[PDB]
Amino acid sequence: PASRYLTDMTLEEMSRDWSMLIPKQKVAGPLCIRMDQAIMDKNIILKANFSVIFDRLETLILLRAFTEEGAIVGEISPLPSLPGHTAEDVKNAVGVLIGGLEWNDNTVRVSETLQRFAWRSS
Amino acid sequence: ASVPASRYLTDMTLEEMSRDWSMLIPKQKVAGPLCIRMDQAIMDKNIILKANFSVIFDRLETLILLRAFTEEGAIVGEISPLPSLPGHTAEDVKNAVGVLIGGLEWNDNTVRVSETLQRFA
Repeated sequence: PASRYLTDMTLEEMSRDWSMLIPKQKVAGPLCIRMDQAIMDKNIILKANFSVIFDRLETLILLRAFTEEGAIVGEISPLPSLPGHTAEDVKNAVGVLIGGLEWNDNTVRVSETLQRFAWRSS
Repeated sequence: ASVPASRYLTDMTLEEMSRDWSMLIPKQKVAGPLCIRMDQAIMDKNIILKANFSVIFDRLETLILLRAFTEEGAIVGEISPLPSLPGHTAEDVKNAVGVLIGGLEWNDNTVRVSETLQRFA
């Protein structure tokens, strides 16, 4: 099947409202990165929702960052203009958020489903 | 013939080492034996990391002070051993520097490492 939607998150998790106590935000190419500076010493799970064409990444719809208690503390997503992006853009945006969260000695686990596609080649 | 097994590498001047600097908006971390700091206000600049450090044979042994400088000569960042001085490794420094670079890059600063730090890191 040549188009699949890979959904780390639930519906409720995709659309939930969240807020940063101490906002940090950055534009990496065609992607916006967000993280709450207030958060420290937490293990953090990256959950991604994205699409895939044949066996390669198509689009990242949304990635959110979760504490082990289910609280959202960060997010990556496409710029409101919704432009095209590469796996490399993504690899890069994920790296930059890992660095950001790691400042307050949080541990970050990437989405294994996304990384399986984003760290691919030809 | 050859150069000592111990050398002292000085990318900075005495005035450069002892100068105080202000972080407009502080961003500090401790990585074990190392303090990392930088000014969060700083944006879109070109920045060079410079270092005063010891070498044994061909590898950084002990860091004395690393600073981050704007093209104008303003210090915008710093990696310094904590003052009880409980020992760090060449590797502990490579790592700290990655953390300063990434933190600085957040605000679209462009960062270079000195050629010295490049040889002996």
